[PDB]
Amino acid sequence: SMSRVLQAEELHEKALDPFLLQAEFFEIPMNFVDPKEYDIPGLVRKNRYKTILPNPHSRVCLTSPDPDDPLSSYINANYIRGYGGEEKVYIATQGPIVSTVADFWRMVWQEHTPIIVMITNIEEMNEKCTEYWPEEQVAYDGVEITVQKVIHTEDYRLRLISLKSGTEERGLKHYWFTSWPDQKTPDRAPPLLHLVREVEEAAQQEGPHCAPIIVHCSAGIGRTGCFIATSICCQQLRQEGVVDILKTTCQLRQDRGGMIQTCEQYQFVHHVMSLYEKQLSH
Repeated sequence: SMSRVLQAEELHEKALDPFLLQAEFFEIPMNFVDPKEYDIPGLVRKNRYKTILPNPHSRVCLTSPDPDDPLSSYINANYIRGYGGEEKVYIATQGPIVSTVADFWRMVWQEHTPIIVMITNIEEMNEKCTEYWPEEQVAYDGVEITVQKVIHTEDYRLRLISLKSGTEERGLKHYWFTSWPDQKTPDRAPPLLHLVREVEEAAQQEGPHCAPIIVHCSAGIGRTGCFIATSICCQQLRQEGVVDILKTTCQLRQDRGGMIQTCEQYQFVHHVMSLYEKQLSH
């Protein structure tokens, strides 16, 4: 809808102009949905935040266990377009609560999701996100989840997970990013960039027609939108030699209201992209 193409020199200077950044950010509509789109008894138990709801045109619908029941088919999640408008590249969702853990795994299974990206600090667990993976092994709703290995790196922990239901078995990579900064300054950008690059490479290893990548922290809009926006813009930078963070933010919000929730998040994405542009200039 809106658009501000940035070439390299404008990108680095823009990252350093908080006044222009807030002027631009606070012109972008949030595109939140009216809670009356979802007048469904008991729905509020499936939502972590009662006012942050999935926009109806792009929402994910669970067809298990009862497609004919709007409560059991509801999950707070939206399909997100990727670079170039590609459909269903990501799913942005809230961090599961106790009552929607099983719903989350049903979504993973139904969508064939190969990658989950979680952006929740250790100090924030079981407040901003229920721990929804086992130590070893659990089953929800006929899907056996088994954590086959844990790889601790500086910026994140990667869990290789097996999913079995009946005579089917699938792999899953769970990236748990633990380096989200309270201070969104440039010296905190690199970990997020490496996380983006690592996931791009993992996604490419899945081959053609990759299934949706799930991204969440808590509400599925703020940090989630930052991760997705950076991923989209890294591709745009490599392919077009420019970034359009404003357009990308608008695209995100068209898919899920509220993506990139604060001005400090928006400036952070500019810092990350400024960093990447420099790297790419060797």
